[PDB]
Amino acid sequence: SSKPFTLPILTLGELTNSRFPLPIDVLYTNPNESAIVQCQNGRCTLDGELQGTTQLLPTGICAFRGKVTQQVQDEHRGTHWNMTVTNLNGTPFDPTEDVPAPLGTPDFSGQIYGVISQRNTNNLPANRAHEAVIATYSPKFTPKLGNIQFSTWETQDVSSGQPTKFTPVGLASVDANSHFDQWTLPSYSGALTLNMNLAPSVAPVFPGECLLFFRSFIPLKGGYGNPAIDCLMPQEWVQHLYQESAPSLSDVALVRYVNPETGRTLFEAKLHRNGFLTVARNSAGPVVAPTNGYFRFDSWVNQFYTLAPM
Amino acid sequence: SKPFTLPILTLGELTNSRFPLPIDVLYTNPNESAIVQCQNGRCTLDGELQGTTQLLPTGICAFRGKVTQQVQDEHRGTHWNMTVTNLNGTPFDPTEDVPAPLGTPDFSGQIYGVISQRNTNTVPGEGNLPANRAHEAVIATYSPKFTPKLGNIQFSTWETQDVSSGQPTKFTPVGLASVDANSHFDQWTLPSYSGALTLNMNLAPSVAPVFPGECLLFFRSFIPLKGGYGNPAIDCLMPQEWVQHLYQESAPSLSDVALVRYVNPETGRTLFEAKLHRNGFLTVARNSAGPVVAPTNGYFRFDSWVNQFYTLAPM
Ligand SMILES: CC(=O)N[C@@H]1[C@@H](O[C@@H]2O[C@@H](C)[C@@H](O)[C@@H](O)[C@@H]2O)[C@H](O[C@@H]2O[C@H](CO)[C@H](O)[C@H](O)[C@H]2O[C@@H]2O[C@@H](C)[C@@H](O)[C@@H](O)[C@@H]2O)[C@@H](CO)O[C@H]1O
Repeated sequence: SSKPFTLPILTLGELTNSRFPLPIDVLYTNPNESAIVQCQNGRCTLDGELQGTTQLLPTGICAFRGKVTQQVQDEHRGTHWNMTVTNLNGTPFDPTEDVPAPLGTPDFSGQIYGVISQRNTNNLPANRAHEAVIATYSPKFTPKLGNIQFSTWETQDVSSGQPTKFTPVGLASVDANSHFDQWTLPSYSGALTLNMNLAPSVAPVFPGECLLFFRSFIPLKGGYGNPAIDCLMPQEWVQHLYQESAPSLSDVALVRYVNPETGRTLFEAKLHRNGFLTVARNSAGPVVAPTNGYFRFDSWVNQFYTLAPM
Repeated sequence: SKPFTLPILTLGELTNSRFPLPIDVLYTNPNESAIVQCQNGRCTLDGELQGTTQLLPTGICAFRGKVTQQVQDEHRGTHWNMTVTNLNGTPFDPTEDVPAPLGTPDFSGQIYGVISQRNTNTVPGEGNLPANRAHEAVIATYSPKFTPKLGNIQFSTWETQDVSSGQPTKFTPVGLASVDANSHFDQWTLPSYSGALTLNMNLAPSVAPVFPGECLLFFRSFIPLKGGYGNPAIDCLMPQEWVQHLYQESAPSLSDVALVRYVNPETGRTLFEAKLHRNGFLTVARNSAGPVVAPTNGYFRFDSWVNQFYTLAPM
């Protein structure tokens, strides 16, 4: 009688990343990854429980809302601005809630590039927008405490006490001094303080298995690089699972990547209860798969199930 | 027949299908004089995408292509021509029965965003990696150089030189550059997709109330501005999550009009009712313009199929 588990019917070209507002470009593996994988956006259990900083809006991923309170010039170039942040729905962020940070807060170390825009509260309001960068590794990045900093090239035209939106676009840099690491969590309350209420880390537990990611290439403001952001599940999956809230019948679901044309299965994967995929693959890099393919739920299995090798 | 359904999403869990914005408020404007015929956020109740509608929230008002060259334009700023492909990177075939590449903007205005590039060619000394650049950009969709159905559009930058010819280019929309009279913002005026003096084709049809006392109901989002005075909004017929849901489900439509109730989960009560029409739009019995003041925690629930003779309870 339990509601059957399902995934949406969506090709890679119909999916978007749950960790940054980007389309999914390729499926991807990296077996030799030395880092602990514990991202906080795109986290949802198979029975529909959102975790980490995950919320449902594609427009909310790596977004901030708040007001500017302080202008501090950089030593050499640019200007820093303190921003008090609210929840994305505009209500005050309550730091006593059991979340790591306001929902949508970025979940990686780096310099995030985007646009800060403002519409004044006070017969038509005045507006302004400028390019902006948020350094999530900065000691001033303390979203769990209700405050962050962003920097601009613009030196003066940011207003205080006025509603402010950050729309993310890409990364500002991937140079050594910009500290881009997609698997390093920001310190949500500042450097000396432990992050709290985190979605759990994910890993394969069967020899020969590795994580399977939905990879998107992220725009760069300048420099050399081909940076990517890998998510455990696309945003449409998070949205689907939340809607469905189907009971999980074991800790591991078997899914098949199918070509609808031929009806052929290209490979199978384990979809784990906590909301991530593993496959039996001994290499790194993109999965080369037809454009019409998608994952279909097959059955519930267990941690001891042996995946057909890719 | 598979039962028709809507997703269970509060207003605060929905996004606009015509620009990448959250839904802020439900909205009516009974005395609107324009024909309402937007092309994004168009989907029948049985799951048929229409106009330039596609499924990705990242694809709405996005472009992908390659800059060809810097071009002269009499208007202020530095101007660049870019060819445009489909969003998936394949060549746009002007013989397909669509008005323009899916995701193309469906309104007249100066769309503000960011152009970014990642070069095709890589440098061995740079670890075999490509050079990149990004800058703010504006696309005037009313320009005679806005010809997405012909595979080319033009954008302007404040930046004067640092845009590279022949390199992969992405436009990420952010808001509008201006809503002054001279910036020709009109959310119900379609661009001329093939340029000045040409007829648009393959359009999703116009929408309108039929029953006396009814008006369209919109999902409204406020859109950021680069500068100037204004509080511009973009109104969609259905949010992007509804397009995505109807597409997935493709439930047969059992009449031309479905009855839906806007419900408060906490109270459990119906705040108002609306008609959800087969072509994918809502009407209500309301004789005022402005926001519908209700909890963002409320949502639409499918009640039953009705017909063109059914009278809505007044809001
Ligand atoms: C500092 C930062 O946040 N990112 C920098 C890049 O500098 C930023 O992006 C540039 C495109 C400019 O807008 C710059 O003002 C901005 O701070 C930096 O790019 C170079 O920046 C210098 C000036 O500092 C020049 O503008 C230079 O042209 C930029 O080079 C870019 O990348 C090249 C590889 C080429 O693709 C050029 O066409 C680009 O303009 C990069 C490289 O030093 O480093 C980031 O950290």
